[PDB]
Amino acid sequence: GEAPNQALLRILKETEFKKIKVLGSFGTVYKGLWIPEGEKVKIPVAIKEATSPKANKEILDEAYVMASVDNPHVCRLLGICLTSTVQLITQLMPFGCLLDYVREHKDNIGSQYLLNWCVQIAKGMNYLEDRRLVHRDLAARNVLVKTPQHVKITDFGLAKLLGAEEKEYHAEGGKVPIKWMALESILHRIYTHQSDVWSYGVTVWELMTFGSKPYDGIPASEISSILEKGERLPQPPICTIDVYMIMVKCWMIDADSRPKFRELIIEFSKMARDPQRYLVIQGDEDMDDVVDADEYLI
Amino acid sequence: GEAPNQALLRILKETEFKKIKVLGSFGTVYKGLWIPEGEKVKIPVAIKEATSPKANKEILDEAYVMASVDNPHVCRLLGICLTSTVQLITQLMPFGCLLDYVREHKDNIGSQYLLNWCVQIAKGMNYLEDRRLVHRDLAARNVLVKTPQHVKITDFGLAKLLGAEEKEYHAEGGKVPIKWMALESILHRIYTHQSDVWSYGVTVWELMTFGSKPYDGIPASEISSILEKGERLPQPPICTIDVYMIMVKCWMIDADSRPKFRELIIEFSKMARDPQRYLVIQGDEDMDDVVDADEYLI
Ligand SMILES: Nc1ncnc2c1ncn2[C@@H]1O[C@H](COP(=O)(O)OP(=O)(O)NP(=O)(O)O)[C@@H](O)[C@H]1O
Ligand SMILES: Nc1ncnc2c1ncn2[C@@H]1O[C@H](COP(=O)(O)OP(=O)(O)NP(=O)(O)O)[C@@H](O)[C@H]1O
Repeated sequence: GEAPNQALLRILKETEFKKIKVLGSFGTVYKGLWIPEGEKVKIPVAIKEATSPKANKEILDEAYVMASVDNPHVCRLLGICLTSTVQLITQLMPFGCLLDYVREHKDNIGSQYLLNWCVQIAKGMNYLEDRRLVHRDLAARNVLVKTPQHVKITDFGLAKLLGAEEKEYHAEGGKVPIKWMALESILHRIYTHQSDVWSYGVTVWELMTFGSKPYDGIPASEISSILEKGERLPQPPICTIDVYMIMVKCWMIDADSRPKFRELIIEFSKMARDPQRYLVIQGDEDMDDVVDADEYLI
Repeated sequence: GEAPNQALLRILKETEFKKIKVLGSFGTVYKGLWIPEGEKVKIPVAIKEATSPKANKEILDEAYVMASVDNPHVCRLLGICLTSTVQLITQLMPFGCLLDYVREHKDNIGSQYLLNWCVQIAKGMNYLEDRRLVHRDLAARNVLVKTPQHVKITDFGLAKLLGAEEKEYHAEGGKVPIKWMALESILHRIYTHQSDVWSYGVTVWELMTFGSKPYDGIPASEISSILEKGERLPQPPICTIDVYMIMVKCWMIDADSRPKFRELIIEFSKMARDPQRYLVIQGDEDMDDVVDADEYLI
């Protein structure tokens, strides 16, 4: 069939960590510290906390996905705590979602950064493709910032692990973010790693325009029509044709004609060696026991 | 028994790469470029080239090991070329072995670096332990420098993959580097991940003393005696007792009493957040298509 998922799901004791402040508000997210008992470490973590049998089902499914992945560019799940309300414990990503971050720092974001992020995101997604996993919701809002030099992919709430020989995923009805979806996805609810590539393309466009909304002001209703007309998102001001060309390819109607994440890594990597050649931006240039989750291993 | 090693051994065509200059001279090592055909990439690589049926056996065994590992802190094997003489193609590590590198740059090596290297090396070794692999030859001469901020473990010429339930490796006779070996290894040719920890300890000492030779001038003959006497390598000048304490533990006679690599990561990681507190050092502060192997994936 396929390989045995021997990932480990760690169950955390509530006494083991303390919420410190609120981060957001669905359920409710906190920043806090996890202190495994008897190890002298403190780990900055994000804690996500009515009780719907359906809602629990979803969060548990997400936990399942996150627990099955391990990559420097994908969010790491530390554990779950099974209190009346289930809590997801993940690594704390200090600078929040990348979409809010390019918006809030446009005047300090250089080409070196933009290209590095495009590279890391492709590495993340290429890893996911290796693990035969399709994200289905890749977008700037779904990439968190550990540091300005290190981003990771998140929000596995829609991800699907393709079965043994299943190569497309056929969803059957849902509330999906249409502006980041491939055309096959919109017309036939078919999802693929290549479908992901399309969203990667739109994601890159969000970064290149410092946070602009795709098809701003265009009802999702018609988005589908537009794409068939042969239309696409416009070339961002800072983008040399080289970069834009890559986006446009991520948006070919023939999915097999789009590039592979492993190719996206090489291309954006090359451009990252000489940033200024590919992106033209104005003026380019107690806690003694705190340990980052990236250094805390089982 | 255990999991199926589905790693991929890539066989490279000789036409596909060119040696550019000599790096060292056993057989002979070169720096060159690998250009997969039809991909527009050029990859800086190291090429290692009488023909002894025994010698081939060894290099092939090494290739086997290197092809089975994948970690940011372990050397990556790109492929082998089966010409009259077998050639190993690995990623080019520009700054050479770390032992030569701390020697050649003592006056520019700060605590931030030393501690980061101790961290990366522990991550490498912890990864190897996860892969049930025992290195048996960890030492500063066996760590290469990709950049001053990124080192990787190498030389798998002695490594052993422990069998299904085999937990010690019992070698049967060899030319082994005694000054980096655990006491059980010297007296009983027994090797363990914990045995590796001992060598990690000596390795760290080499870094902390900027390249000094362990037990300088003491015949390997007696090394064994000394250790039983309760003696060990001396505390390096720059080492706060905190750091030295860690080395000393890597050298406990009871192997299970030594720390685990995953613990070594946490400890040196913590110290890396405030370097100056743990190490006291004087004055602490064409090729358009070139792609680093770390960005070239299958
Ligand atoms: N690990 C984390 N570290 C720091 N911030 C996080 C982390 N996880 C989530 N956040 C932020 O917490 C807030 C809510 O996150 P999330 O659970 O994705 O809800 P959302 O995407 O903002 N809205 P919704 O999709 O309706 O639940 C957002 O600011 C997230 O970016
Ligand atoms: N991938 C590499 N990149 C750069 N330098 C390398 C690489 N691999 C090996 N070298 C260097 O090439 C020279 C020989 O390497 P190696 O094959 O380990 O022989 P050695 O350890 O120096 N001597 P020996 O153990 O007797 O073969 C040394 O300077 C190595 O550090």
